[PDB]
Amino acid sequence: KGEELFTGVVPILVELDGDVNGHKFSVSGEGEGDATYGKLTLKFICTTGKLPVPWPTLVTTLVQCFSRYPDHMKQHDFFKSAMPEGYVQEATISFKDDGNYKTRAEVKFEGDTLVNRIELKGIDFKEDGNILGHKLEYNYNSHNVYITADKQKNGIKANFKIRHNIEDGSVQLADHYQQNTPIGDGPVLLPDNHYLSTQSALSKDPNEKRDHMVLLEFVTAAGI
Ligand SMILES: [Mg+2]
Repeated sequence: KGEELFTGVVPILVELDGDVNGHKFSVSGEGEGDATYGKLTLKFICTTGKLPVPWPTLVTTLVQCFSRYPDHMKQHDFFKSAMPEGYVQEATISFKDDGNYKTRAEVKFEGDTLVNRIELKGIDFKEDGNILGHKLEYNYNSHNVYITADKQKNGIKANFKIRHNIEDGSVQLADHYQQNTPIGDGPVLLPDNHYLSTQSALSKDPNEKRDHMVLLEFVTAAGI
């Protein structure tokens, strides 16, 4: 039944409150998703001033229900199956040789809009490390998100490594460990092992003076 809510274009709202090494900030995002094509278009704004971390470090925190699941994999789409009541998504993002983010989000429908509400806490970042030193390029590599079922929580786990390009040609690794659990009492789809193939393009709105990020993303399920 939840997949029925995604056959057309769906408006998206994202609201994040963050604290990284005591630097407090908020981000508001608006856009739309079209799961038929695994396509997301979003604009995020830092509503509190300057973002204290690089925008690319927030991309995985800032709605995998818009993935394109091929018809032959439709029985493996947990994310849509949990809608409209939604799911809780928790992650730990470990930056190699640096600090970590812990996030908690609720993703659910509010009327006909898909909403992602997030709290992010970052600790033990190095002041002149790649994150607080803002040494990351404004770009995003393509990645696979590996999904496995968590039968005991009636949900799923996801594991992946993000490779963030550093301005000097090196790479900043970020290990991601995520868990999702449904909010409602109805049944959800528990998938076989598979992955999400993601591609993301970051840009700016040339008329915008606030600190912001324009994102175009494609997400396709595969491996089955
Ligand atoms: Mg390079």
